[PDB]
Amino acid sequence: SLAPEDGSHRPAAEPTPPGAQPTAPGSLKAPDTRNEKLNSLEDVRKGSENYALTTNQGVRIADDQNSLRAGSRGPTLLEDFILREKIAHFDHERIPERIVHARGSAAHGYFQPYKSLSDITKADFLSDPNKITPVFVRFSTVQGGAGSADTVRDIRGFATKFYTEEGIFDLVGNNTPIFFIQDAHKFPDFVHAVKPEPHWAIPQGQSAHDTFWDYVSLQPETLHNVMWAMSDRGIPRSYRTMEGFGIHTFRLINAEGKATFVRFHWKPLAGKASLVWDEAQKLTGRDPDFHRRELWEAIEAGDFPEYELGFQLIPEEDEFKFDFDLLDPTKLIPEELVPVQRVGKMVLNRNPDNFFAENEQAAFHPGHIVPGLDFTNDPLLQGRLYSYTDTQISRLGGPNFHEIPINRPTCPYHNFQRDGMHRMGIDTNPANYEPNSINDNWPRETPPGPKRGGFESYQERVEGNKVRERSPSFGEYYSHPRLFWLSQTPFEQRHIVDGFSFELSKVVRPYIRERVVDQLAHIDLTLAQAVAKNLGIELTDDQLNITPPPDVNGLKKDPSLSLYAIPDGDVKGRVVAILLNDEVRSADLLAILKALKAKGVHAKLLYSRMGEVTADDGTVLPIAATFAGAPSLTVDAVIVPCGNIADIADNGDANYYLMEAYKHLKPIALAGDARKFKATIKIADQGEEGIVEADSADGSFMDELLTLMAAHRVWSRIPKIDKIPA
Amino acid sequence: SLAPEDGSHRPAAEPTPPGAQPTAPGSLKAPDTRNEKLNSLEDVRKGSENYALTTNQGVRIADDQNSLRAGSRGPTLLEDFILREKIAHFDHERIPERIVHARGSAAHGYFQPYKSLSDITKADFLSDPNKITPVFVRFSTVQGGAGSADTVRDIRGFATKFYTEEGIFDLVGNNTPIFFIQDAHKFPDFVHAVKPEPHWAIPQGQSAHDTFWDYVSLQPETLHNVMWAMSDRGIPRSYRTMEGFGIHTFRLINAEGKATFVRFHWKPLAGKASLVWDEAQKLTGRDPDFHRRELWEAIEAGDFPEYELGFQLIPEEDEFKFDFDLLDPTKLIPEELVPVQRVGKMVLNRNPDNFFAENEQAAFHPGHIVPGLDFTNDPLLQGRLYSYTDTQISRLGGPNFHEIPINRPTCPYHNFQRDGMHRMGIDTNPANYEPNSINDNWPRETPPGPKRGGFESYQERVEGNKVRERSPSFGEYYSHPRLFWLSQTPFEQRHIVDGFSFELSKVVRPYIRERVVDQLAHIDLTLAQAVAKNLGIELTDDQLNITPPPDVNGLKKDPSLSLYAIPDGDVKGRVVAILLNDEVRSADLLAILKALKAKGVHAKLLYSRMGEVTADDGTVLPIAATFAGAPSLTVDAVIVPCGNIADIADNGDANYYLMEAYKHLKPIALAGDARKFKATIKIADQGEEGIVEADSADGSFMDELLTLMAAHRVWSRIPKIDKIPA
Ligand code: HEM
Ligand code: HEM
Repeated sequence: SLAPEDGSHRPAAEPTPPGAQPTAPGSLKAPDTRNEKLNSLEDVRKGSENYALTTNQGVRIADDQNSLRAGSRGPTLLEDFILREKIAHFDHERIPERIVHARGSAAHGYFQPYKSLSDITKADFLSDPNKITPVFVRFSTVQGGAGSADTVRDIRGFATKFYTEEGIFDLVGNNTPIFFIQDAHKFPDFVHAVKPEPHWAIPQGQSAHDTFWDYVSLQPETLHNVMWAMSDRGIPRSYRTMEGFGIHTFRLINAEGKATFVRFHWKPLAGKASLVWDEAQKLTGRDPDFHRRELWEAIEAGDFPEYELGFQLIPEEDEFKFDFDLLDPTKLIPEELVPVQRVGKMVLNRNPDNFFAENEQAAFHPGHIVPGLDFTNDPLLQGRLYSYTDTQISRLGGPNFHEIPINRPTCPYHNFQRDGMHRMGIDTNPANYEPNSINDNWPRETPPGPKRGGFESYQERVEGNKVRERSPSFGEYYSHPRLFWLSQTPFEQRHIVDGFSFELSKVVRPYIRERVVDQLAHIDLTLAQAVAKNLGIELTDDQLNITPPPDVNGLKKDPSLSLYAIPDGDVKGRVVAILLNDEVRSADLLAILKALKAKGVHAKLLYSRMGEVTADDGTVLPIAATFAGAPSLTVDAVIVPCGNIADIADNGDANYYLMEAYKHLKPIALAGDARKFKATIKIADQGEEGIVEADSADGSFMDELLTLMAAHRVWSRIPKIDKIPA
Repeated sequence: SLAPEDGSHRPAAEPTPPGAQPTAPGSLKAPDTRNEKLNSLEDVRKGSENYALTTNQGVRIADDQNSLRAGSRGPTLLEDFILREKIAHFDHERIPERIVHARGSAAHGYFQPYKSLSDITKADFLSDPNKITPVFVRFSTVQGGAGSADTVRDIRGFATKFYTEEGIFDLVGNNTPIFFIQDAHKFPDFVHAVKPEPHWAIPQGQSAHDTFWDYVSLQPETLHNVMWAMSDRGIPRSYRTMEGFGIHTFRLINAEGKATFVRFHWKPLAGKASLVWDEAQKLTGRDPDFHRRELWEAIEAGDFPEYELGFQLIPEEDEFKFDFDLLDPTKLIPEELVPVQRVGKMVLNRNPDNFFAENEQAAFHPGHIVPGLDFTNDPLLQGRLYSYTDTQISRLGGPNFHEIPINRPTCPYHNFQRDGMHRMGIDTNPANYEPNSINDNWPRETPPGPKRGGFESYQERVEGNKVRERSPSFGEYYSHPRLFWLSQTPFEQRHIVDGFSFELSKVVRPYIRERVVDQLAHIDLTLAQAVAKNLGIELTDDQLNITPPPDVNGLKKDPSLSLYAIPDGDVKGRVVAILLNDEVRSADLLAILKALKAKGVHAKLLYSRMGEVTADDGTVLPIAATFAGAPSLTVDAVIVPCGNIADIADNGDANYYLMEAYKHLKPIALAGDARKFKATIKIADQGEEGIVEADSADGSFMDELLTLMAAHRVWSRIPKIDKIPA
């Protein structure tokens, strides 16, 4: 026995707040959390306690510390079959990462609709409010490798596998409502442009390099999703606090055969929230696993990620009623024109057991639809349908990837396909072809119908010649970027200007910067001028005279495009740092922890060393991390309770911790003699909105802090932060 | 006509300093730098200019912007074989990364010995000072993925493929002289323990987590290489400023058949230099590609990485004359006991053309030796011999990986091996077996001999029973950790204590931290007390009374084990940030820039925006980056010239630039009114060692700065920095 006698090696199998217990595989942390898919994986879960160590052939091993050798200082012998199996398996551990979205984090959960949608769709998972569909969801960045950092500036993926009773449906979306390009033929060009450059394989996780901006300057259709990327949408706080979108128009098909166009939305019930760029960039260094960690720890705490599925629905007869093409995936459908109808709720409530087996090997593909859905001719969706099956057979080693446990349907699947590498299913059917008489033609085709029917495509009319040509209706590139720009708050605009300015400053060939600023002048002259000033570029008179693009169907703005213009804050699952001293005022700590607990906000107790400190009343406080070990970047607000403030008053790291949190617009709360830290961040005696201060930490102090936290950041401080050296 | 008319898109094909021109493929940047391997790759180099765009079957493409569809808003057709080939290739771009050392950066170069070594080895590449051997070198970290960050705390790999006239020799070493474990059977255990933990796949690029320190606390053989990783050896400034080691004792065999034991070394001719931890961790966020970038741009500037190969040589009769076993890879051979004899010089002077083709697909394996070398029974080396071929056939898709152009020998290769995936060579031999008469038995075996002979193993005597048993001679774990600790300067010892303290602070189970501190108490009580103090742990009286381990062969230190105890600084290829203002004193800038140029030190001119500023006298100064764009993390020293200081005096980024550089112990030089920045970093009016200050940048100001730069960092400043909020 190498475990400690006290049992402290094993985390409690109950919900616990971040940092309170070591994290664990999902089935051991939350063994009572079940759904049909989770249960179905029991055939392949493998335990360990009380079992002997063996080879993969079942032979017990006596000595797992040594190779077999001729004498104990002799050569290793070829007959050591136990060493060679162990080292061969290790030698073959890695598989290819995904070509894009290689970096991602996943969890299990469940979905149910609010009401039956049978009037618009015959899909079975949308038919009954009390029929629950398991899901597995992977969130991702796009450009970086599987070992890249989480809080980069990038688009994020949001892929949901729904294990329905009529097949797997994969809704493979991103966190912005449009993509960069119009036709899948260009996907390798765009991805190669954004990815590390091919001579030296730099930069990882960043679009701030010449080839990406070269492509953008030469392909104005990219500008819309570039605007989203350069805004704070490119730097979410958490995968719990971003939107999701399917991007393409799809179809819903009901039992009477009617097609309705649909775009898919996920609304985060925790609200929309993003980092600021200096925080995000520094956090890729202090904790490159911040989003993976925060997601796993939110589910271990019971702060399950919840999202509302929503549909924008457009009747068939209204296909051409907008000033943009519904099938153009560089155009969004403004919610002021077509509202999102609430459809159902998805809750992620258990982490996987083994990241490689369940997350790395999962395969999501947007051609996996079910009866009641269909595609459209969007030319980027069309080409996606070829790529996901093709790449998943390369990455997962052959055509039986649907038999890898995470990807298996929970509903029946039977057909005449056979063989392939690592075939697990042993078919007993005498026939491997149809039509057959020798098995009375089973398994059999099923006619389409209202429920449980075979799939039939909606009989869309196709009229045209065989052409490689872009629809002229797709040839407008600046109106949607402008609508997005005008819908942002002033601080969000400033952050967009700063994102383009920072990125193009890293473009070494100056003419590319100039060409991008010329594109920006076709969107908005105020944006283009503000970027140009930061680049040392002066717009020409012709640039100053470019006519702005038209409004989008009369809209001058749509506030649903902003992260912050409409309040939607939720503090449950956020975290505060509490900076301890060696004689903390216990009464402050009581009041602080009670008010945080009432709102579901977690706390991390920090100090200048690890171990414990004792409060004024004898209470022994364990320290979660040092001020340098868990920087302000990792929390949403900072509280300094009273005590022996002289202990930490001259500590550089405690002072910096407040300066960094202040620069990054976080609420700060100072009780009693902790108000002496007002001098590090230059707060006048009268106080400042976003700094909470009082003689002690009481009801009123904590309510004011929590109100600031519900607004996420203190935007009004922005003019005060350029002078702080942090 | 998408290129600019001024031709500024294309970098000059001449050596240029970092940042001055976009980087490019080696054969375009330095077409006239040649060696036999680089010439032999011409058969597969593919150009582009003036050629038509084609499918891989040579069919010209007319429209690479669109898929083929029935109507320009219609569905994509299956007959579009141009789209399908392009998206199929994209879908299968990735291959598995290396199981370990997945993150690496490589270059081409050449090796020449200083004199013939025919007395001690018949290896042909060491036989003649005029014999030049091409090399390809890959430097790497160990734990993180290919998309992880460069300036992590980790061991570094240093692998050299020598393309000799008698076969490929791969010298596959690391940047510390020992490894963590003694027997290859344990390598999957140790690697699994340091790699991201299996439930959640965190943390990337870090050993600061519970499973690593759990394994270390239960396997004290790891403590010697852990000491090296916790020292600043774990965070090199550049691959140019670290040492290399083969680790194992190997053999040299001369023409008379005499075996000499050898351990291999590489000495960096640029000196040894490392970062400090807060700088390295931050730099993983601000530039995760910093080491890859620095190596590439050193080569493009002519600052070619140079290393001296050196041998520690032990006669066969002296195998048992040390307190440690020569075959134990957790033990070093102190240079005070066995000096390194200089053997030759390697210069890396050309970057690859295509990172994937040449770096990602390169395969190095320490079983690739040539006649004149041999192995020993080191039980870690013996198990490596199985792993490398096994893993490379999985990673590179089959057993013909030696036909991938970068891995091909430059000498002849002919045998009776056939077929396999991806077979390039078309064999015309009538026979595919020997002995044969049908091809007169060619190709033929060759007897061993002094030159151009066949390989024969040295006939070492083996005697013992078949056992899975560790040699008792390997059962000593604390003397070499202690020798290392006692050989470090006081500031190096502080940084070791801070490394263990930071890492064990991130171990969530406190009993593991206690167990590690108990192991430190077996190495050195001062080390163990200082780490325990930072963890809030008190040593027991039993721990206070553990007797230290013995000295190693009478040594109580060996200064060659320190980075800094013996000055070896070289400033060429280093870089200085120059913080501009909008009216710089041009005389200061003339003096600063030409002084740096004379010593081969590069400069980056920084400001608060991109573009230009104008000096007092009209000189137009182009700006390389903003203060936030190119943080002090990325430079070795900071110079602030006189001029209009009020322009930048209240710029929080300019101030913080100097605070970060000051905290990280970098030299800082302030001319004229730039001395007003003394107050930002709290420098006495009377000044302090490490801050250069004068009325102007003339006289001795640049010599004083350059002297500071040759000592790397200002260690005496360490007690001054805990107080600084930065
Ligand atoms: C609306 C535009 C797109 C969206 C929203 C989208 C979204 C995503 C997401 C979220 C993933 C990762 C799924 C996971 O977590 O495993 C992914 C993977 C992938 N995507 Fe797409 N993507 C789009 C366009 C395309 C296009 C145009 C192509 C190629 C024609 C493509 C090819 C791929 C490939 C090859 C993978 C890797 C899939 C795997 O290995 O399993 N994507 N995409
Ligand atoms: C002295 C101890 C060792 C040193 C110095 C060492 C050094 C290295 C280096 C430098 C690389 C990267 C080569 C490159 O740049 O591609 C590498 C890769 C590798 N090492 Fe070792 N290694 C050690 C021990 C081991 C052991 C004990 C095993 C297994 C028994 C092992 C298995 C591997 C594997 C599987 C790879 C990836 C090779 C590839 O995919 O091409 N290593 N090692």
